[PDB]
Amino acid sequence: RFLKVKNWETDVVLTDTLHLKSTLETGCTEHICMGSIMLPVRTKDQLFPLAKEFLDQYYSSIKRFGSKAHMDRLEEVNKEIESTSTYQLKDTELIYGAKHAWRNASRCVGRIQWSKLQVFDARDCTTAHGMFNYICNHVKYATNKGNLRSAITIFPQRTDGKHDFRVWNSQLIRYAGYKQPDGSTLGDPANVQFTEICIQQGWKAPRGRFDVLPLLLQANGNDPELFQIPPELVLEVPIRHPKFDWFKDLGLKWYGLPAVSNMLLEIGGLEFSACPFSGWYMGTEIGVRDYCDNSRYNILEEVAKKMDLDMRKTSSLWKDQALVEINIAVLYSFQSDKVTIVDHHSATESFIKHMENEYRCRGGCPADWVWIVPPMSGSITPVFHQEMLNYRLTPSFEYQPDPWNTHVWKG
Amino acid sequence: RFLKVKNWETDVVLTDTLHLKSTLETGCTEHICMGSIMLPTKDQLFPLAKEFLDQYYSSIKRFGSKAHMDRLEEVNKEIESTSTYQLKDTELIYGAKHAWRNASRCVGRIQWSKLQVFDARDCTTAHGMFNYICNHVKYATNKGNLRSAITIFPQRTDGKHDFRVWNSQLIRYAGYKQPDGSTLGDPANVQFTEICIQQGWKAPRGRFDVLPLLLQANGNDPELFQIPPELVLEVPIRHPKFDWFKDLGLKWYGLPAVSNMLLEIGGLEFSACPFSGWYMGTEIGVRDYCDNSRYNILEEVAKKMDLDMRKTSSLWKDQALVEINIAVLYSFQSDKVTIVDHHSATESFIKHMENEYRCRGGCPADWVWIVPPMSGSITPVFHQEMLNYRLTPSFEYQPDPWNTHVW
Ligand code: HEM
Ligand code: HEM
Ligand SMILES: CNCCN(C)c1cncc(CCc2cc(C)cc(N)n2)c1
Ligand SMILES: CNCCN(C)c1cncc(CCc2cc(C)cc(N)n2)c1
Ligand SMILES: C[C@H](O)[C@H](O)[C@H]1CNc2nc(N)[nH]c(=O)c2N1
Ligand SMILES: C[C@H](O)[C@H](O)[C@H]1CNc2nc(N)[nH]c(=O)c2N1
Ligand SMILES: [Zn+2]
Repeated sequence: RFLKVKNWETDVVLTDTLHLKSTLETGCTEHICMGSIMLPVRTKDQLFPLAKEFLDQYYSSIKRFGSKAHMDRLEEVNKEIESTSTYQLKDTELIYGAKHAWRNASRCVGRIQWSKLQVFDARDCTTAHGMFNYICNHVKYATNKGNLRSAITIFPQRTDGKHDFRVWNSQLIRYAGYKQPDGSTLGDPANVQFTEICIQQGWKAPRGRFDVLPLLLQANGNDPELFQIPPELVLEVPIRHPKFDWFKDLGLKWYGLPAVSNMLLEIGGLEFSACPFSGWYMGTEIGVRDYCDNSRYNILEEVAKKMDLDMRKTSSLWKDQALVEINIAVLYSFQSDKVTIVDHHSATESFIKHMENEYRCRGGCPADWVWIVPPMSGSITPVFHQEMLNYRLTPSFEYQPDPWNTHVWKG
Repeated sequence: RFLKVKNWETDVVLTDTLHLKSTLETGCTEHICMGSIMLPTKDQLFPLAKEFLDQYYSSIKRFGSKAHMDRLEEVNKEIESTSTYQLKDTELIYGAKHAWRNASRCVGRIQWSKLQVFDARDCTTAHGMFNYICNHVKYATNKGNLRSAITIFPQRTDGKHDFRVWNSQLIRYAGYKQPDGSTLGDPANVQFTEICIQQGWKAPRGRFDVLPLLLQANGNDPELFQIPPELVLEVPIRHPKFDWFKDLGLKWYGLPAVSNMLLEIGGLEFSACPFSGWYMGTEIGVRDYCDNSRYNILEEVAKKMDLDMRKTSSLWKDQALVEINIAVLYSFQSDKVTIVDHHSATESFIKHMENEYRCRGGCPADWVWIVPPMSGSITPVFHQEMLNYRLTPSFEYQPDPWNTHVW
């Protein structure tokens, strides 16, 4: 079966075959499209075909499909599953596996980078204190004094589901939020619940607008423990604007390192429930989403005020004007301080070249248009006009439940 | 079976039941989502009519009444003999409004019940079609106070006597390839203009030449008519601060009118059903003016504003975009031509959604089309989960007639 996608700006048409290897479910049916929906303990029986699918893919990628080494490896894994209910990945397989989960991550606009990923193997870790040290090391390697390097740290896989490793933070670096008695929020409103958990557990909150949260780390299904990332490892950028000198007096800054810590990495049927990964920011993530979402720092009004835009009617497009100035400021600031950042034009241009390449060498590139198109200036980026196919390839990153909802407290 | 949609800005969660009446297909499956793809008998007709009449009699609180049963009987009788049926005026009007109500790609559906329906089912020739359409254009234009309207020509019969308006919209600008290598006018319309010239049109060869109408009546070869110039309201584009903006010499038409869709009601197919509303500002300012395949004006504007165009990260494209959009809205508003900005329309749509969840049990919506083409996440629609599904009565894409027509 062949599927075509067209670009409506260039009329270029691509043909997808890779979707034939798709496995998990989309949420959609012939009667309903769920394309804008944010969120839609294996038996041995289910595991060996998953392991086999993975190993065939890995051995083909190294041009050793059907070799003695491939066959011996299938037999070795088969015997390990029947006798222990699970198996262990070789380091090479873990590396291939993590890079491909990135390659396959349909909501990721950054994928032109996928083969340049530093994989830190933390499967010998046994305590939360051990997790902290691996994470500190990840953060310092990835930050690299502003010359950011993509990386992932991989903690031990799930066993019976009662011994999970998990990073309770959604991202390694985030600012606290504090709900005041009058209903106003201090800091980042989206992190109030999690800030409360950290406080309950003993965090002494500075209670300012940009307090870096502590890590809360669970090893081997034990209760999580709190650690402060050393301030000196947390690189931050004060936000200023190249023409507007009052911009700095807004008191804004943001952290350099975007790091996701709440997703589950599936490789060959194994589940890596703690697998923090980091890259570098696209400017719109901070300047549009973190700063201007009504539920986040929500600074549009203040900025428009300072610009003396006409704010009596939306049709003056004052929000749009302020939005652009904030985003200019974020890119300017990061560039000035020599911290890696990409703009949304550059990033979406790179993505389209990446996509085209994948279609030629791979037969496809699953992509989620809803997530790929940036949240400002949509149609002046080339991905807006690009038809995309969304499907699920493994290896993959998946959502999992928040651990505070499911953890069994030992006390 | 029952599905939840969440708004991620407000936490409001709604429950959709209306999707269980979804009839036609999405193009998606459990293995693949095609959400971003632009274009995914007597026996067959009676169940479609029944489906429709049931919903109609339900809507006027007479379901299972005698007049309901009697109408069902009459239409069945009529299809059994004639292989088709006629809608009553009341049914036609309900049907047209509901096709708008069900239009998943339309952000302006808060207005759905306020649609003026012009019944042109008595029309027999192309000259008649022209007269009806001029009347629609004049009515809808209303000196700049725009009013929603549809005009409905005769339904498909054996499919060899289709009425069609070959034009995609009632009002569009010509495009012309130049020897110079470039394109004059609207580059999207080069092929259709050629058809018009091939059919006799004396082309002016300017940048904003309104195309003539090519009307096919009763499966006949299409004929050419020029909309009266004094009925095609246009707006010159200027900017409230940049005095140079007017020197780009831009204008656009006030009347957005789709003319290439098919209207399906109770299994009947209306292949010519031009409809019109009013513009949302981004449509012109973002798409018509700034698409690379369209008038593609960003570079010229940027230069006039003296921005640093050396690097993408100065956001010069973004800055020029916003000003072009501010100019569109100010120009329409100063001339007193109805226009809506993307903030206002999207707030309206979210109110409409809530209304439809509360009163109908849902609202089919295509997020990819609903979220505006600039400033997405500063509008409330961006944060709203939506389910897309196909209800009837509906507006559908149909093949372009130059591909289908046998001359
Ligand atoms: C190197 C530079 C990178 C850039 C510029 C980048 C860009 C992005 C952006 C802008 C998003 C959307 C974020 C949001 O709206 O919250 C995203 C999503 C994501 N990317 Fe990346 N990416 C990069 C690296 C990575 C790396 C290293 C990984 C994993 C190894 C990764 C995996 C993902 C995943 C899984 C998502 C989906 C997150 C979710 O569902 O919340 N990306 N990418
Ligand atoms: C009254 C003001 C109206 C507003 C502000 C409005 C707004 C919009 C907008 C912005 C689009 C997107 C167009 C594009 O990107 O090409 C759209 C699409 C559409 N609207 Fe409306 N609408 C209006 C009236 C109507 C009316 C009167 C009807 C039918 C009687 C209608 C049916 C549709 C349909 C079927 C589409 C999809 C067309 C396609 O696939 O190209 N709308 N609406
Ligand atoms: C729920 N999703 C939004 C999460 N969010 C507010 C957030 C906070 N802090 C950091 C990120 C990073 C998301 C991300 C991850 C990666 C690997 C790269 C990239 N450019 N951005 C996201
Ligand atoms: C080719 N895709 C459609 C965009 N396009 C080139 C176009 C040109 N001219 C007019 C329209 C009208 C779209 C429209 C229709 C209606 C009823 C209301 C509205 N606000 N916009 C569209
Ligand atoms: C590929 C993609 O579907 C295409 O560019 C769409 C995206 N969203 C859109 N949204 C609207 N309102 N109008 C459009 O023409 C498009 N084009
Ligand atoms: C409801 C909708 O799916 C939601 O607001 C999405 C839209 N697109 C997105 N795109 C990105 N990149 N990140 C997001 O958080 C979202 N949120
Ligand atoms: Zn879908």
